[PDB]
Amino acid sequence: QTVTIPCHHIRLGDILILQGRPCQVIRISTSAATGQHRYLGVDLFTKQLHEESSFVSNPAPSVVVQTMLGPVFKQYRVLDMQDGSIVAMTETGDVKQNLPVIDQSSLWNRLQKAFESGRGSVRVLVVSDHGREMAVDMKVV
Amino acid sequence: QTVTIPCHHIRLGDILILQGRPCQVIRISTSAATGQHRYLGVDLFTKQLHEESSFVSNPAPSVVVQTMLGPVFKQYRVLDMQDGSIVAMTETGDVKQNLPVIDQSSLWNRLQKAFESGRGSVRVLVVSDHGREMAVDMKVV
Repeated sequence: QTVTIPCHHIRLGDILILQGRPCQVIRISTSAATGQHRYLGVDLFTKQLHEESSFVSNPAPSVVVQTMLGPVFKQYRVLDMQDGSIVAMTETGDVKQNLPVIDQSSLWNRLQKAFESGRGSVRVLVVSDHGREMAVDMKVV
Repeated sequence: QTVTIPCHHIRLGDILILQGRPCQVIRISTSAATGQHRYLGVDLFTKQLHEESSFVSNPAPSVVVQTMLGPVFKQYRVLDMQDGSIVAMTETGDVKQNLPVIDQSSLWNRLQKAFESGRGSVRVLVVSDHGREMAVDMKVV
């Protein structure tokens, strides 16, 4: 699923959906012709570049808002860490045996450190792309 | 009105509604007991300090989201600049004769510069607090 995000709350490094793909934003610019913002990002799965311009709405008199979509992150428990992948479990107990972890900002190493010190407290934040799931960040609850 | 904003899109300097008041955020911290985020901000009207903790929702299995509220900014045309206040007009033609401009980050000076160079293109972004309106930023359309 997705969440609508106002453009004045989007910064470099944020994750957005661009051309239907989850991407990390690496450049923000503004269209001289239309006033729309343009986002250039890196596909989290394929590492290809995508760009998309913002959506401009007028939901009421004197209200103009520009938005983009962001992904709804899922939060899974970590049961085991095997070989660059993890065994994760959903809140309802559904077991996911070989969930991949993104190579971005040393997440594997951070996750390992927090797991060996407090297993039951670690969570991974997961994005989905048309079936495929990947852990892209972590939390301690 | 208000907009729901995910906490991972809130940074220092953003405007949020805290204790029912529009405030500029000056400190973000995390509660050790609950995992909620706490926002300390400055009331745009009274300049008093307010704090509020985030709202934690679970709208679906394995989805946990923390949000805060932000204001819905209105966009008015600028017709005249008089003495620290402006004559503004809404999109429907409603005239506002003495709209105040916030003393923050030299907005008065920036607004003046853009007005004298391209009057018809300048807009002010306006927040409301229980009837009272104030211009808190500007745009060139």
